[PDB]
Amino acid sequence: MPVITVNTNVAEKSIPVFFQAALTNMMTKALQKPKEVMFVDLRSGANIMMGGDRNPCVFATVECIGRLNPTSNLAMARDMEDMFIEHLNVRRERIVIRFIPVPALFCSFNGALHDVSIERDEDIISQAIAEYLAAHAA
Amino acid sequence: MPVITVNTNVAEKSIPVFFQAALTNMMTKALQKPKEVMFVDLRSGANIMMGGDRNPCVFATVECIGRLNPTSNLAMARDMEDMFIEHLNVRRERIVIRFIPVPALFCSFNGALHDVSIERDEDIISQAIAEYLHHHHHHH
Amino acid sequence: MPVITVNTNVAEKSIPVFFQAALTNMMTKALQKPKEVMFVDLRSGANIMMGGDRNPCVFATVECIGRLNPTSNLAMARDMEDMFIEHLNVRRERIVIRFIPVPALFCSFNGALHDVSIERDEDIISQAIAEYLHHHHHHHA
Ligand SMILES: [Cl-]
Repeated sequence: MPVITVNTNVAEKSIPVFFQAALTNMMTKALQKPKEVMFVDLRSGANIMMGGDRNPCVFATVECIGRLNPTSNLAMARDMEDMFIEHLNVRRERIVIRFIPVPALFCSFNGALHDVSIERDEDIISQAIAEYLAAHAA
Repeated sequence: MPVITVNTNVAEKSIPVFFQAALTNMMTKALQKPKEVMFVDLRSGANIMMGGDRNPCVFATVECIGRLNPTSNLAMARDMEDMFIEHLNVRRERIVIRFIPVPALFCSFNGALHDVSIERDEDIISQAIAEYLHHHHHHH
Repeated sequence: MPVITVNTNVAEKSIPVFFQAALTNMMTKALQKPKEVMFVDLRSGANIMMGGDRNPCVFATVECIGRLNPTSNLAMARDMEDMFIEHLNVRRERIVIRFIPVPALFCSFNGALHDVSIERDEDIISQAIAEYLHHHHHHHA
């Protein structure tokens, strides 16, 4: 995590070269995670059909520790959809995105697991309060 | 969801052309979902080995909101196995399937999330009761 | 399960031929499962970037019934990392591994589901206790 996987029958050659970089930047901001650990895995030219039909489609997954809830999921879904519509020429009704909560102690980075506090976004909340105190001095 | 992913070292050119369409129809019926949102993602010619050996194998996943339980999982597993044996020429002892429950509010389709009632199959249970009443002379 | 999935932008031609066999043997021992049902799915030459950058990286998953807990996950992560560094020439800070608990009744092998006692490692724990009692002279007549 965070890992954005895009499974699409749209041909690799036909996808803008900056698509993964743009999706990296967008989801870095949306998930409030360090850019350094944001993966984008583009499986383009996939043998994926939807509704028994080979028109352009996307099944995408977002794997993340914390950050995922009904409100953030819908907002991120619509922005991811918009990028797929614009850059892959895929219709909104051919896009399904799964949001996958990852437990902090069920995910390694760089020789260690993650802090459990991230699952409840306490990393953000505690930094948000500290920054508020710096700007208001209280 | 519903997304059926098939990971197999069986060569793409060896797979019947209608395999994905047939798996779509079968799992549409089995999962009682609209055909329109049924994905089949075939990863054929995959660099997948099983038991350290490159004999034909399948690792498949079924991602679905509701519908998955110990009873439906076993029945769907045996039918998916039968389709892999017949169409991919893979032995039953080289097939593993994972059934993945998806939360309604953790899955988008067409600009919206899904109804939480689907997670508990309330859509099926409520339609089953309504159809029972229609067929057995109960219209009020 | 157990399924080890390796997603790496490292080119297939650059990966030692025995990488999957070595990962199979290592994780068979680590997860205390039959070798027969250990899958290794290598997606090499993947179009996967990390931090907006195309330096060598690995996103791997371990799908397993039982066996996964904070203690086993860290130990397996470091050994998997060591094998990826050696075989894929990737830096530790370009490796993320997700450990995925699989329910026994949500996974088929060879026409049947899995017991359910396996989820809580009761197969290992009950065999460990029975072998301890064998070696320390306890009978069951
Ligand atoms: Cl998952």
